[PDB]
Amino acid sequence: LTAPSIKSGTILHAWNWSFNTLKHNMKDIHDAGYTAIQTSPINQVKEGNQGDKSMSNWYWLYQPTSYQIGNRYLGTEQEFKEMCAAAEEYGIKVIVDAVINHTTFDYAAISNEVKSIPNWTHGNTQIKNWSDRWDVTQNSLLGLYDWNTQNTQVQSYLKRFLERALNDGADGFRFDAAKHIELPDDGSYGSQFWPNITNTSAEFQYGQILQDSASRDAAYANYMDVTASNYGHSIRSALKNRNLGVSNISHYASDVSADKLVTWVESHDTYANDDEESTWMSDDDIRLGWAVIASRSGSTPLFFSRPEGGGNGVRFPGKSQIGDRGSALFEDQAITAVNRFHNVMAGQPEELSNPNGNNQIFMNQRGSHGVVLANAGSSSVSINTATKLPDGRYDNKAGAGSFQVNDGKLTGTINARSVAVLYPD
Ligand SMILES: OC[C@H]1O[C@H](O[C@H]2[C@H](O)[C@@H](O)[C@@H](O[C@H]3[C@H](O)[C@@H](O)[C@@H](O[C@H]4[C@H](O)[C@@H](O)[C@@H](O[C@H]5[C@H](O)[C@@H](O)[C@H](O)O[C@@H]5CO)O[C@@H]4CO)O[C@@H]3CO)O[C@@H]2CO)[C@H](O)[C@@H](O)[C@@H]1O
Ligand SMILES: [Ca+2]
Ligand SMILES: [Ca+2]
Ligand SMILES: [Ca+2]
Repeated sequence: LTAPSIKSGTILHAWNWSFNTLKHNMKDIHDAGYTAIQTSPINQVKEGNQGDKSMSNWYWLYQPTSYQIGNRYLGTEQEFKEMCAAAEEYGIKVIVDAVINHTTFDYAAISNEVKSIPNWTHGNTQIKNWSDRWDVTQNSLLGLYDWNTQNTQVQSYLKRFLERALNDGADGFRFDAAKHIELPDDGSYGSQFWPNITNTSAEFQYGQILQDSASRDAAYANYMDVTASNYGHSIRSALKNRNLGVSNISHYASDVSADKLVTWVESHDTYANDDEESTWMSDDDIRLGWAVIASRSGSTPLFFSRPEGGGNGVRFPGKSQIGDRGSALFEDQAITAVNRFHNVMAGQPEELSNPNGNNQIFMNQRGSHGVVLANAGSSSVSINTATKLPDGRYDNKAGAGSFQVNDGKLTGTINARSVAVLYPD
């Protein structure tokens, strides 16, 4: 229900949830078995399109104007502080999405607070060659003004913001566009930006480093955890073909070890961006996806709270607005069961397989303690596989059903499009 550390638990991405909504849905998030929560950017941003709350305006939260805490979309610093305290009341940790690689693109909106720092930016010359580290780190991403991360004065300014969040109650960070901030060994233009701003009391901290050739996943891993963006793609592909074949969904598609990895089925971008890369999915595809990644060992899964009514190609249904609580899926019986499972199996090794050679059925056996089954198939299946679980009756915790282990053999009917969580007590 609550792991001994942010790293051993499941993180709920409260995408666009205001500080007050969060505060109010704390008992629920605790009940659902999450150890940490990830908020949207908590700082002062360029509140575009006249500050309108339509979900389609979500992107304005990634265009900072000053690094003061509080904004119209999510709320005020006091509210943030109050929410961190409400979280702590149930042992929940708070993770802050820190957009520290850039500010807004609208130069006139940038605060004096920012403009006062001598030589604070690199400019807004759009990145051209993505295979070039110099271009990727030293130039403008989307025309968003690029902070001059080599400037110790900007480092200090940005770091005091992190410090302030931690002191407000926060416990960790998700470094937005962390791939666009050079490392020490990043050639002639490296810097001590990471060793510096990473040196805080933050329990857990990881960066969004979308994978490619100039992303250096294994290098950033030496400072913070990294995002397995490719793996997420493998998962979505699997769910797409309804083929949960272990050969493909077992390699994290990265050269970083899973204990320095943050995983997901989809991110706020794949869903919310105009590409609609993962919007196609439905709650059912997400349940099976979660079962697959949140049953793994060592990797920290991040659950994405989609807009009330989103899915099936529909991004912004217009049933909620920025600040409103997301869909109820975050606390579904099947999701909750896997979170609990994920927590209790901490430390346990894993072994993946496909019962009876059926690639539509995913089985994850954590030691001789638990078993997670995911049937992506459109029909029900009766299984009969070996098991390290003791003999006895096991009721499906993720939903309805019972399985019987007998003479080291698992048997039962996993319902179509269903997840099954199996373990004692
Ligand atoms: O006015 C400038 C700009 O404003 C808007 O742009 C929006 C984006 O549309 C929103 O997506 C958002 O962007 C955020 C993301 O939400 C945030 O998660 C993160 O994502 C970045 C990555 O960090 C960055 O690396 C890059 O990903 C690349 C990979 O690097 C590359 O390997 C792979 O091949 O391709 C991906 C995608 O190109 O880009 C993503 C975002 O797509 O950081 C960004 C920046 O904060 O917010 C911005 C700004 O509000 C308008 O939509 C846009 O048209 C306009 O140019
Ligand atoms: Ca940069
Ligand atoms: Ca805290
Ligand atoms: Ca659509």
